[PDB]
Amino acid sequence: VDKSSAFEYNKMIGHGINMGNALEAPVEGSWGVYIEDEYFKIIKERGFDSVRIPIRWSAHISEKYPYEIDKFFLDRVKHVVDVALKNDLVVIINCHHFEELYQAPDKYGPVLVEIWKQVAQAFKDYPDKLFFEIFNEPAQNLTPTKWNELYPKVLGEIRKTNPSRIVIIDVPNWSNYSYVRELKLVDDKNIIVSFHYYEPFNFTHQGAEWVSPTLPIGVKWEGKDWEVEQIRNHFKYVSEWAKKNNVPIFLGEFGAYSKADMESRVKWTKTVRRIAEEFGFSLAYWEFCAGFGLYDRWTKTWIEPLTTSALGK
Repeated sequence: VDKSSAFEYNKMIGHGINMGNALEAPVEGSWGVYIEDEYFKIIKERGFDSVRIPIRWSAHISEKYPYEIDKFFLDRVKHVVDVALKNDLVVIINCHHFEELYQAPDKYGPVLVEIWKQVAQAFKDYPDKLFFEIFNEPAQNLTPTKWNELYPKVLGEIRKTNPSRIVIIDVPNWSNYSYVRELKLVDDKNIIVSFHYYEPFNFTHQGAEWVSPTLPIGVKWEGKDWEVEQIRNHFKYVSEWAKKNNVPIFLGEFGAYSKADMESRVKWTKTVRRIAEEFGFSLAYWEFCAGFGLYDRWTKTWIEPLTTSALGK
């Protein structure tokens, strides 16, 4: 009962949640979310295994080479990781919302490499329950090809100081399930591949004003046979690819915006969770609070049964 290490670490992700709209804002708090230490105790008590923390490193570095991360910001992230590990959560820290990387990856890929050299150096001695995640949702001009070229350079710098730490590699083109086949792997035994799931997009993003054109509301999701089979077909495609490529899969984000009717949200979330479990995917719901949120910060209570849909208990 030799077992693959990466697959075992992926199981440690288990059922997780994203602590979003916070450190990936230009300044934490400017989108209305600020991470309280108590949040991690709350998350763990509810029964989540892990937390995924979006971080806009690129908003907190020197303007010139080698792009030193601002001390105050690195200290903040270290504090937040410390508290989550203190509450016995597995923690995934990423880089997120690097707008210039999406537009000019030839110019800004090297900046990502330098960010990661620093973050890896800073976290090198942290327990193995901290995982790194090179970049959220490659897309736009960071095409599958450019990403396949870039992420191994970043991984190389990470591996200098963190030879075995789990590093999560995102599927390109916004991490949409269907682009899994465009991802080229490397010979590294401590990687996990991640995709994000928001289909039907006109359901999960109805009424979201940041989408162009804003999509009509009133779109239902009813748990009919055909609706469930659409999701199963999608996740089967990822599962067959992952088995062929000998790599574990983390469904790093999934969720339906609050402008969707609640019963639909509850049914969709539960179905996605069950189908991810059926294929052996770990998973993180998007997100703790804000527009897709499970936790009502005002009442200091979980929204139910939506939370149970995401977590399964």
